[PDB]
Amino acid sequence: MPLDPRVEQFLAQMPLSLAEARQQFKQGALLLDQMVPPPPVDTEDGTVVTTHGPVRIRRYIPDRLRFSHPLVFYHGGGFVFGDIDTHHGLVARLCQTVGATVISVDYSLAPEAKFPVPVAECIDVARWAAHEAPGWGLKPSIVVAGDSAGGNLAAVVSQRAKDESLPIAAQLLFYPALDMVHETPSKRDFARGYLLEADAMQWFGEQYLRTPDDVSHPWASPALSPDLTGLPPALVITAEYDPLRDEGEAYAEALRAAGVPTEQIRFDGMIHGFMTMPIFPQMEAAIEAVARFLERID
Ligand SMILES: CCCC(=O)Oc1ccc([N+](=O)[O-])cc1
Ligand SMILES: CCCC(=O)Oc1ccc([N+](=O)[O-])cc1
Repeated sequence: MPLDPRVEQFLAQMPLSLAEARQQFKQGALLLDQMVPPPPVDTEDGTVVTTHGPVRIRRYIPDRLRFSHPLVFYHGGGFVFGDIDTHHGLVARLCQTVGATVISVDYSLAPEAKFPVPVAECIDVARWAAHEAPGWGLKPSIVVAGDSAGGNLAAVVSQRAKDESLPIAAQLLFYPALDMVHETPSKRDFARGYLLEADAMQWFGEQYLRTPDDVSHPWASPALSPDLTGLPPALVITAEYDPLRDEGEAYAEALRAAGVPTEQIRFDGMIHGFMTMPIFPQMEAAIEAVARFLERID
C-alpha cells in the first residue's frame, strides 16, 4: 500500500558526540511540538527510589479522570536517546484523550547504564505506581505502555509481572522492538530509508547490551519467550514501512494464540516513530485506538 502522502514529504525533506546526537534528537522532537503544539495538561515531577537509584518521573493528570488504572509509559529512543520531554506530545495526548493518570518514566540511558538496568528500573516504577494507585482513587493494576525501545520495556515488564508480583491490567506496544536475534522480512526490506535504519539499530544494541550474547536473553528479546499464556491484554500497533513491523505483528499473533486478549493494528503507509510525530493525523488516530482498547479493559 503506498506511503502516506505527508510521510513521503517528511522523508523527502530529511537531511557527532553522544551529547550532540542526544541534543539533536531532542531538538527534532521540540521542532515537531512547535509545529503541532500539545494539549495543555497538569503535571507533577517526582522521583522514584529504584534498585538502581533514583528515577525521575512525571505524572500527568487528565482534565477529567475517566479510566480506572494508572498508565506507566516508557519512552523510546533505542535505549540511548529520548526523555520525558521528547515524549511529552504523546503522553499529554494519551492522558487527556484516554482520561487517565500517566506516569512517564525517565529510565537510565545507555551506554552509561547497560542492559538490564532499565528493565529493573521500569519494573520498580511499575510497582511504585501499583502501590500509589489507591491513593489516586484508582485500581492497583497498572497499564504499561511504550514506543519502540519503550515498547520493548513494556513487553518485558509485562512478561516479568507475575513473577515480580506486579498487577498489570494491559500492555500497549507502539511499534516495539521485541526480537534482537532474528531477521524478519520487514527488517531486511525496510532497513534503509524509513527513518529507523539497520545500522542505527546495530549501534543501539552495541550501546545497550553488555555482550552480543545478550540478544538471546528474554529480557532483551521478549519475543523469544516460549510461554505467553496468562500475559496482560495487549494492544500492538505497528507501522507498515517499519523494519520492526514483522516482529511486532508476529508477537501479537503469538499472544492471540496463547489466549491473551489482543488487538493488532497496522497503520498502512506509516513509518516507525509516527506516534511521536504530530504532523501525521495517524498519531491521534492511534491514540484514539488506545482509548477504545482501554474502554474494553474494565
Ligand atoms: C526507538 C527505536 C528503538 C530501537 O530501534 O531499539 C532497538 C535496539 C536494538 C535493536 N537490535 O539490536 O536489534 C533493535 C531495536
Ligand atoms: C544487535 C547486536 C549488538 C551487539 O552484538 O551488541 C554488542 C556487541 C559487542 C559488545 N562488546 O563486546 O562490547 C557488546 C554488545
